[PDB]
Order: sequence, then C-alpha cells, then structure tokens
Amino acid sequence: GVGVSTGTFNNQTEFQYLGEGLVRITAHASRLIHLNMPEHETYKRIHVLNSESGVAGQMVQDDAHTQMVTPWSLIDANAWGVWFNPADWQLISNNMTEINLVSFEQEIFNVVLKTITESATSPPTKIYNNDLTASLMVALDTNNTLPYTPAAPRSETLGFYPWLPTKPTQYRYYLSCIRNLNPPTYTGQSQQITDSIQTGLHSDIMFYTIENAVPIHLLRTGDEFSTGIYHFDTKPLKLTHSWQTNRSLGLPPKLLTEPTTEGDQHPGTLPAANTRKGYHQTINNSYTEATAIRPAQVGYNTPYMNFEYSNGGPFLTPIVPTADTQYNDDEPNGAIRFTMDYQHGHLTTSSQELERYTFNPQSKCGRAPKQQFNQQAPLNLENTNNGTLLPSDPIGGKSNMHFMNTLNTYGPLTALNNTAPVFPNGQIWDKELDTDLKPRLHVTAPFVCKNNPPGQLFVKIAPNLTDDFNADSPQQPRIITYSNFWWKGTLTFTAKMRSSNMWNPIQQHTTTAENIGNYIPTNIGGIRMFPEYSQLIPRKLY
Amino acid sequence: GVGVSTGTFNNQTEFQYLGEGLVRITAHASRLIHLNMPEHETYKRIHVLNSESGVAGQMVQDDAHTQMVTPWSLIDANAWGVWFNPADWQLISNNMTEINLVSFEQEIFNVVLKTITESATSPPTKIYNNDLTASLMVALDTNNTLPYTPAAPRSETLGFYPWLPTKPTQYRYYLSCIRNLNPPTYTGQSQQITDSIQTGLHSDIMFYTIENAVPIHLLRTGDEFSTGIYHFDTKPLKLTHSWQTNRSLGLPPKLLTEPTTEGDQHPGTLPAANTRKGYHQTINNSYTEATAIRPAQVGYNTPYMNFEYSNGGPFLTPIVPTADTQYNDDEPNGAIRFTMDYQHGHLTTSSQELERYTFNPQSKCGRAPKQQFNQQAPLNLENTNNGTLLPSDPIGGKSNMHFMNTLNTYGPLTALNNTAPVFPNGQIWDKELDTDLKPRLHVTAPFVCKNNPPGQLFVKIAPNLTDDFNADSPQQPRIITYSNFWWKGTLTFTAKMRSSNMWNPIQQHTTTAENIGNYIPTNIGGIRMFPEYSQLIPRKLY
Amino acid sequence: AKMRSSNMWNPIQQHTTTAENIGNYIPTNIGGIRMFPEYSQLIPRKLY
Repeated sequence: GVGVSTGTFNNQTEFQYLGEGLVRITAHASRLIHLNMPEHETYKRIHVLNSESGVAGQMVQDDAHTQMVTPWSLIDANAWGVWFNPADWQLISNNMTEINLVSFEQEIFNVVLKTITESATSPPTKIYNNDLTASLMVALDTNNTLPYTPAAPRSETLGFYPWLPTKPTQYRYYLSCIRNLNPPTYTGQSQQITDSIQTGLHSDIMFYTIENAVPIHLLRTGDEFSTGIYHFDTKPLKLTHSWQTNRSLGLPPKLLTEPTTEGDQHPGTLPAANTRKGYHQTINNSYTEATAIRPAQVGYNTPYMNFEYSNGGPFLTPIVPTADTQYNDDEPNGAIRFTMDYQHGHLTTSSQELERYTFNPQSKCGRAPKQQFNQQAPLNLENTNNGTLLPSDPIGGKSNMHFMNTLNTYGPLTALNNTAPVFPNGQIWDKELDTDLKPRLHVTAPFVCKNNPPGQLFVKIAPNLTDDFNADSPQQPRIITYSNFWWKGTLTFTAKMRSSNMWNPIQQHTTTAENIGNYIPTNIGGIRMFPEYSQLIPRKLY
Repeated sequence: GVGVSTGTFNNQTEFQYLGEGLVRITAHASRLIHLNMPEHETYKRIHVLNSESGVAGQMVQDDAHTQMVTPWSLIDANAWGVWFNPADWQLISNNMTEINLVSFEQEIFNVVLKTITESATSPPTKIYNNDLTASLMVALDTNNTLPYTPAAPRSETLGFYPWLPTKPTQYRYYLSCIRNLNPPTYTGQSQQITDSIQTGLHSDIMFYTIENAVPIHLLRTGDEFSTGIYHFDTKPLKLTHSWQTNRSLGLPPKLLTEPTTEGDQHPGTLPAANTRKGYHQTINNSYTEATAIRPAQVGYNTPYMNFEYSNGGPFLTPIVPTADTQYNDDEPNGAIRFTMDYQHGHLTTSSQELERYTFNPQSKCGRAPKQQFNQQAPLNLENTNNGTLLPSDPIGGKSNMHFMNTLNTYGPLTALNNTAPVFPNGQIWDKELDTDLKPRLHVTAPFVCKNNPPGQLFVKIAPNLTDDFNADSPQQPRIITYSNFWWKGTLTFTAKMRSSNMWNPIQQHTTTAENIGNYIPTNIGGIRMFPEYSQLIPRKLY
Repeated sequence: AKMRSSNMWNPIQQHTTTAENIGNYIPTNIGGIRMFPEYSQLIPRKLY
C-alpha cells in the first residue's frame, strides 16, 4: 500500500437546515501536520524555579511547579479557530440563539516518514530520503487515563488555517509540588523570602506513561487511523446575551409626569418617595429604585485580585467572565486577555510576533466596584461618613486597598451567566473536575462534558535505531527522522435559528470598509484571524 | 506489504476481577527490539580456563567449562521485570494470596532490516539504507530440542522498560566438560594444582543446531510471526509467608502467672518443669519448650558453603532460599544477591554501572547455625563440655570450620517452603530437570512446568551475501546489516484476593516520602526498578 | 465498593505495619486494647 493514499482532505463547513428551525452545523477540518522526532526519548521530571519568584513584590510573578515531560506530542484541536473561519462565525453568532456539541471524530492519514542524511561536502548539503518502513506512533487515550491538558489556553492548538501546515505540541503534565513562598512581601520592604519546591507528598505522586496506559498503533506510510465517533453530553450553549440588571427587573415604578418636549434630555417625574406603594427589603416608608424589591441578584462581586495559597503555591482566584461596565474595569470582571500567534490569527507576515486584545463577553452582569458602597444599620437615605463604607476607604491601613477587593456577594439569590465562546482562540469543550461537588461552570470553556470527555490524541515518531546498538547505555543514538502526515476531524453541532419578535433590529457583526482588511489576505500572503464578539443577540431575562 | 504495519504495540496491565474473588491478571508487554548481524556465522566450540582457577585457595573462583557458541540470538522474556512495573507488583503482592501461570503468547512484528554503507569522505560518515528484501530469521523450538537456557539468571532478559529499546542475547549452551582441579588447596600452601579441561566423554556429546532441529521462518519487512498460545501446567504459587517455627507450633504450655503490671517487660510464669504434663521425645521427666513435641521440622540446615565435585568440576551445593534470622546470616539461608543492569532497574543515568542488593524471602524457616548445637546420649539439661558440640568447636582440626558447616538436618519430618518471586530481576517459570526422580522445587524460579515448558524464541539476521561469492572459502564476507523489530508478549495469570480474618492490619508495601524517588523518573530521564519484597502477607502454618 | 487497578507506573500510598506501631493493633500483657484512628481515602486520584 505504499503508493496509495489512505484518507481524504476536506475543510468544508456544512450548514444543514432542518424542520422547526434547527441546524446541523457540520465542521470538517483537515490539516497537514508536521512532526519532528522527539529530542529526548525519556520521561523527565523537571522542576521550575524562577529568580523573579523570590523577590519583594514580584510574588504574583511566581512560575514554580513540577513538570512531567513526556517524549510524546499531543494533537489538540479543541479551539474554535480550528473548525470555523471568520465567515462561519459571523453566520452562527449572527443567527443562532443557542448551539450545542454533538459528535466528533478524528482521522490521521497519508503518513510519510522521512530520513535526513548529512552531506557536509564543502557547504552543509541536506539529502532527504523516505524510510518507507519506519513507523509513526499514535495513541488514543479513550478513557482519559493520562492527565487532561487542553492546548487552547496556551495557543498550542492546531493551526487555524487549512492551507498552512501545523505542529502538535509536547505533552507534559503537572506533578505534585510543595511550593513555598512564605511570606508574601510588597515591592519595597526588606525581608527574607523563602522560595522552595520539592516534589509533592509521596501519597500524591501520579506518574503516567503513554506506553503503560494506552495501546499504541504503529503506522507505516500505507497505514491509516481513526477515532471512533464520540458523542457529547453537554448543556447547550446560549448565543444570546442578557442585559437587564437589578435596576431593570420587573415593573418599573409608575410615573406621574410624561415629558412635553422632544429629546432624551427632558425626563419624566415620579411621585415623591413616601407616597409610593409596594414591597421593600428595607424599613423607611420611602421606596427607591436602588432599594427596591427584585427577584434576585444578577451578578456578584468576587474578591478581586485575591491570591489564594494551597500546596502548589499562590494563585489568582478566578472570576466568572462577564461584560465590563461603563467604567471599563475588566480585571474584576474576569475579562480574558488572549495572546495570539503567527498561527492563530495575527498577520502571518507582521514583523512583531503575537498579538494582544482583551475580551469582554456581551451578557451584562459585571460590576463597577469603583462605585459600589455600604451603609449601616437602618440604611438612612443621607449617609453618615461614619455609617457608610466607600470605594475609597483604606482597609487594613493600606491606602489603596478598599473594601471591594475583599468583598464577596455570592448568594442563593445570585443568578449568573456562563462564559462565552471566544472565536477563535477560545477553548471549546472541557473535562469536568473530578471533585465530589462540581463547579457550576468553567472559565476555560463554555462546554463541560457531563460524561467522559473525548480522548487525547497522542503522537510520537517511532525511534529509528541505528547499528550502534541500544540499552547497556544512557541515551541511544538514532537516525534523524521526521514526519508529514495529514489529519481530518469532524466536529458536529446543533443550533436553533432566531426570529423577529420585537420591533427594532438588533446587533449583528458586519463588514465596515475599515475592517475587511482583516478578512482578506495581504499583497504578500498575510492572513489574520482577529477575534470577534460572540453571543451578540439580545435576550429578555425577565 | 512494504508500507503496512504487521502488528500492534500494547504494554497495558489488565486486572479482571471475577466471581468468588479470582482475578485474570493479563500482562501485555511490547518492546522495540534491536538486533545486530551475528559477527561469526559459525558454530564455535570454545573452552574456558581462567588463570585464577588454578591457584591456591582461589578454587571457588573456578570458571572452567565448554561453550557451544551459536550464531543465533535468543529472546527470553522470562522475568517479572518484563511484564509488570512497580505499581503492578505493589498491587498483586499487597492483595493476592496466591497466583498462578496460565497462558502465554509472543508475536514479532513491523520487522525492518537495514544496510549500512560506509562513506569515509574525509570524516567517517554513515549512510543508512533499507534492504527491503533482506530477511530476519526466526525460529521457535516448540518441542525444546535445543538446550534450555533461561536468560533471567544473568540479567540478559529483555528490557524491563516499555519506552526503551532492548537487545536479545547470544545463544550458547553447555557441552560436556572433563574439568580437573585436583587437589583442593587453601590460600597459603604450596602445592601443584592440576587445572585442565578436555571436551567431555564422547558418549556425552550433545551438538545441536537451530537449523537442524527447528524450522526457520524468514521475515521480510511486511512479514509477521506469532507463538501459538501456550498453556502452563504449574503448581500455583503462594504470595503469603509463614512465620511459626517449631518453637511456635501447637498448644503453648499453660501458664500459672499472668503479669500484674503493664509493659512487655514483665512476663508470666510457667509451672516448674517436672510438674508439666504431655509427650516428650526425650526421657527426663521435665518438659521444656526447646525439647517439646512438635508436628514436624519446619526448616532444615543444609551443609553450608559445601562444594561438591562431579565431572564438570566443583560447585556450591544449593540451599533452599528462606528468610534469615535475627542473626543476618544469609549465605547459609540461600539468600540471593542479584546484580542489576543499565536496563534492569538501576538508574539509567548513574555513572557507576550495575547495582547490588541481596534478597531474603519472607517465609520464616531459615536458621542461625551460630547458635545451633548438639548434646549427647540422654540429653541432660546442664551440659558436659565433653558431651556437647558447640557452634565454636574445631572440626577436623581446622579452627574455624564448625559442625554446622557439615550438618544436614533434612528428613521425612521436614516441612519446607518454595522460593519466592523476586520482582523484577527474578525468573518466572522454569523447565524441569529430566531426571528419573525430580526435585521438589527449583531455586531459580517459583514456577516449574509439569509438562513441556514454553518454547525458546530464536532470532538471527539472514546473511546478506555480497558479490564476493561464498563457499570454497573460510569465513564469507557480507553486507553490514541490522534490524529493528517489535515484539509483543501476553502473559496471563490467575490469583485470589485476600480477606480480613484477624484483628490486626498486616504488612503492605507502601510509599514513604523517602522512596518515591525510586518510582519516579529523574530531572534527566533516569529510571529505576529497584526490587521489592514479595509474599508479604502473613499466613497461619498450624 | 469497587476495587482499584494499576493504571500508572508508580506504586502509591498504602497503610501498613511498621515495627513501631503493631503495638497499636495488639493487646497488652494485661489486656489493653487500642483502636487508634487511621487515615482514609489514601488512594491517589486524577482531578483533571
């Protein structure tokens, strides 16, 4: 089977429309993969200590931990940019109210392994041969024994471009640490910070081996391989954003003065307080909007920029990413700043490497702590500098840490919204944390597999031994080998169409003569895949 | 079939649990094998005489014998380290009361033969080609015509590591010797030691030939090969150790004084001798523990460090390996000192080669000769220096050879225990000595095949002749060739789970923060496979 | 309950007998008995 092709290339995007308004969005993604021969044929247990970690203030910069570096490379296509292209997104987000994960199947084919012979005859000349017989190692951890490691959050996914080759990344998992950083400091002060790390508590050591946990298929040029057909069990994802806030829930207080002159300038009048009727979660006989009965709490302040410390070290306490307020805050509203790559958007040509861009979901929930505040005992419209905590009050003596930094408003009354899909660098589905009690969602991605997540796809070039034996020695020498093999995946979703219910037209992402540039190549061949808002369709909340 | 893979890699360890508490421990072992082209295409009959052999005292150092060196290489996977890994062992030994050999099957695949062309163009450059057509010779001695030669006892097994390549060893058997060493000496003395050897008595010459006794399969890259499915007939192996000794068998003498104060310090009292009742294998009306009726003899002294001499020369008389006593003796209790290898445990990285470590089974039987003794005629509690042989008495005039060195206590009353499995360097099953009367066990391994043992797997690279003819000449010249071919074996056992019968918890092999290091790679890729106790579950004996 | 199985390479925690604790699982020369508490949930588990 040497001279015959095993699989087929296809990167089409099929949108089947069915009855009652559903759609079978079928995304085909093919891509030419390139794999280099693992440079260290062993399993290494490496630690990581950075000089920066152990300095006054630079604690947040701590990078310590332990790595299990495997000789295997991983093929993760879990990231929107893989499946869709700009146009696709525009369609889906501009018209589907919800979308959900259905089936997924990969397939590796037209494997080609290549030897490289050196010819230092005057100038270093390279000769390329085909080791027809050599093999490509492929492993599929169906049961997820190997620690899960999504690539997406490190833009180490496959190339978001069908006409451009791409590389799978080095597989390496976390191993128990015993990180020490006592005690925290502050930029200036002189103190002796202890900075250590020693492979975790023995009882917590997890040392896995591709070889030991999964059957490995050997693939010669004429061989082929294919995932079965995995079916997701996932809570559908909404592609609509809420807006209403507690100050916009329910029956608006009836007015007594409708304006008499055009312009959003002139407003209407409400009867004085006192004379108003209804419920009150406060005592004063006066019913204000800020102080009014609402169904629940839409949103919540999560102590921002708080660092917690557990065995593995210190770390930022995650915040459910929601849209910022008119006071572009971001960090407290879990905004997510992605960094691009010469392969995940960002002009292929550009001289400077990678790109910035921060992301803010559309669902309005977030807060503006630089505004929030607290008052004492019986409220009292008309504060008491003494009986009122403000967004500019010194907590614990530090003149810039205000109450909001420590304030947590989560409660049974809280109504929250899930992360947003972030085309394209965004992760798509995610394994669920195997803890007795589970999280209501993840920040990583919008889809969490209720059951068992799809399998990790592993790859590694079969060691091409020489005549200089093996064993009875440290690191064995081998023929320089590499591989070019294709890959085709099929991700299938389900979504519902939207419909005209209101009077006014809504948001929709379009082309402006000032952005087409971003969806069109360059006079040289530059291509971008700059991220786009998602969940842009307005939705009632109450 | 050039570009297609023949077999599949799998080194998983399946533990199926069935009814009534049995387990189908199925061990899959795959490994990339590397074979070099036999350097001497003939069958050589070599002798071996060491200078050390013929010197005063250094007799024990005798290495003489005769070798039949074949051009074939052997693939022996008979050794625990092949099949299981540290974790596996911990599980099996920590929970199975017994285990037994069931089925076994090998399979060679993805054969690849390679030519190596020289290019001494300035610096010696190597060019690697594929002799697609050349073949790999494989022979399976199903009926065991070729002399059996387990690799295990010479740590020449396959590599105990799935992610590391390995080499099969040179096959060479013993051939009749007529070793002469008359007469024994002692380090100092001047005497004329005759040291000779001449290929054994003609009537005892056994000259085998792979070619002449077994059909050989030729394998081209696209070929495959597989053992059938051999079934063992073996006495199950206990994974529990006995403890009770003759001084701990049966009904303990009833006491008459139970202690009144806490602490293992204060003991209880037994009525004086005389007044005691029962059997006695002695005359005195006084019944002592040392001199008390017991069911049988648990253990036995085997004349230690005794050297016997038969045709092939002198040699140490084997001792059933049992645990040492509180007087760490070892040698007299057949302890087994294994020597590791850069491929059978022992840090791959370490600068020093190989490792030490001695082994002591758990079943308590062994003795402490430096304690034993003998008394005369009617016993008599209260010796006679004259009527009492002691552990420090000069035998035959030599001031350091005491009676124990010559003492053999084996008898019909002897109750003995079988060798222990020694993970991982330990041999697993073993051929039975074809003598009219058989041994009750072997020391080599714990499993002895009642029927015919599995077949020896032979390998050798098909001679890649050149254009410089052959025959009509001594040693023929040929193209330098070698091979990389995979191998997968499937060893299946049966074992029973343990159960809580007593009150107290028992031994169990665990992780201490002081040993995980041994089950975890190194920051460079070092791996160890240090041996572990086995048979660690306590067992009643009576 | 469900049995455990060898998935990884390394052996794990396990509660055993040390010559320094058997005392706690054995009566006294007078009849003393202890039932000192022991760790539980001692088998390592992946979380992600």
